[PDB]
Amino acid sequence: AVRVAYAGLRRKEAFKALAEKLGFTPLLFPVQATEKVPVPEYRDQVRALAQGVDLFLATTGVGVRDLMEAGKALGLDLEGPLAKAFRLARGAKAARALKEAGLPPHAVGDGTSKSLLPLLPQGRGVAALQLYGKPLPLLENALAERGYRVLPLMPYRHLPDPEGILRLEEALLRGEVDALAFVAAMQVEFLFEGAKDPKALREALNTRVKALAVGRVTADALREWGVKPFYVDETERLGSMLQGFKRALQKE
Repeated sequence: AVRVAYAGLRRKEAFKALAEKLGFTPLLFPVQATEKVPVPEYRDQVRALAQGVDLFLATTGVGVRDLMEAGKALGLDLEGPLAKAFRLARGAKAARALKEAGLPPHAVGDGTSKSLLPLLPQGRGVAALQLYGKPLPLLENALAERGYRVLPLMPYRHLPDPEGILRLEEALLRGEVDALAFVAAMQVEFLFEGAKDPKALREALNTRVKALAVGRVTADALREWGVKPFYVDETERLGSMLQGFKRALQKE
């Protein structure tokens, strides 16, 4: 049976069930560690937001939801100041969470920091930036250039799982795995940044292990590291990505 590894974390259980039903041997090799940040750890930043900001930049849907809950837990009104700020969403997920919160974004990117550059206004003051654990220097440096002071708001953190990355690297180089699926660009970055031998990892994912990407942003992450994904899903259901891959595999 074709061996398909999964680099995701939150849906590993559904991946396994689906892969098994489709005749694949599933292997779960998460590359990230994620945790909710305790509200008091960043109460200082929420309180600043509550003082009012000129711009609010959301990167994820979960981030927007966690932030509004942090406001309720601290007894702070965030809806008022957020309503007056110019609001930007990096992608569709952050945009929908803002819309659900009754604070629809004024502009939305395509899921990447680069798409937000032409949407960042020249202005002045304070720009609250909702993050999720990984640095976003292109965006953070752009906001400074546009003249804003950045107010970081990190409701939860996604971090690499160093041991998990080294275990997945070993598996890939062992010739154990036929394909590896990534569901987020950060998982591609986590693997390549954490690999002991990234060059040998690129060769592996280009010559013997087929890289599968769920979403164009995850696909472009692989391309940025010199790997052309074998299959790129654009629906975001795993059952669809797996079958799409099944078909493409045979079509060789």
